[PDB]
Amino acid sequence: DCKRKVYPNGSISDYCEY
Repeated sequence: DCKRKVYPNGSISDYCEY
């Protein structure tokens, strides 16, 4: 139950909060 966070730079972050 996680969702990749999209940044304004145009890249995605591979870190989800548990």
